[PDB]
Amino acid sequence: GQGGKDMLSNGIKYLDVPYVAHTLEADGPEELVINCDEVDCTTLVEYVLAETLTPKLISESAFADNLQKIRYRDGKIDGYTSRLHYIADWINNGVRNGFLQDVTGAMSPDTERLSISYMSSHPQLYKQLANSPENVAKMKKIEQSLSGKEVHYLPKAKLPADGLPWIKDGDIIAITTNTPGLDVAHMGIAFYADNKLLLVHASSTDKKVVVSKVPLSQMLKDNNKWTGIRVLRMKK
Repeated sequence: GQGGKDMLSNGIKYLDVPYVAHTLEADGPEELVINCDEVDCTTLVEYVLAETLTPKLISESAFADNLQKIRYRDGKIDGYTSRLHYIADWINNGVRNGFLQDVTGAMSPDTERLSISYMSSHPQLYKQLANSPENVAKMKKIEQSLSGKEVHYLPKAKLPADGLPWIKDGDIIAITTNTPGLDVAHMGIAFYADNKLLLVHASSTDKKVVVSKVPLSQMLKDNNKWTGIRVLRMKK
């Protein structure tokens, strides 16, 4: 319906926006950072969802408030570890706070048992963990809470090029991975063109936001660490 149309159209506004990693890592205290001109795979989705959730008459204050709700655990900014780094946690936040529906949760009987530990296992890869034993301990606790839970997903072999009727334009796609200790590796926005299910996403290879040149199914097939998808939908 209209919400999916609006998610998609707001995503399309970002075509050609450059890909830049680490845009949220300002030094100093964790605070809301808005950089809509340079995005990564996750920040793209966050800005699109924030805008689409904000009633169009957008209001900067309203946009900011929605972004904060999306990006931080229960919208409460409280250090680096309050940012929802793991997508399973990001999803849980949106479901709990009423602005996401877990579509694969309803529509796919396949499940996986979360095993999340990557960040605390590899703190050298993250500035706010590398020298904060306190943040590492809070990430461990977060990881322990997340792990052991079953979530539904769609295995990649079960996704056709032309999609599935229960995946709709504007849905948020979280690409599941077999990387040890990590649940999700990439994200984007579902877009049907000429009966192919494509992905609008921030591509690090193309260095910008693109419409995928191959269907989402082929994107998954091509990548040996990508296992499938979770499908989430804005609830407004």
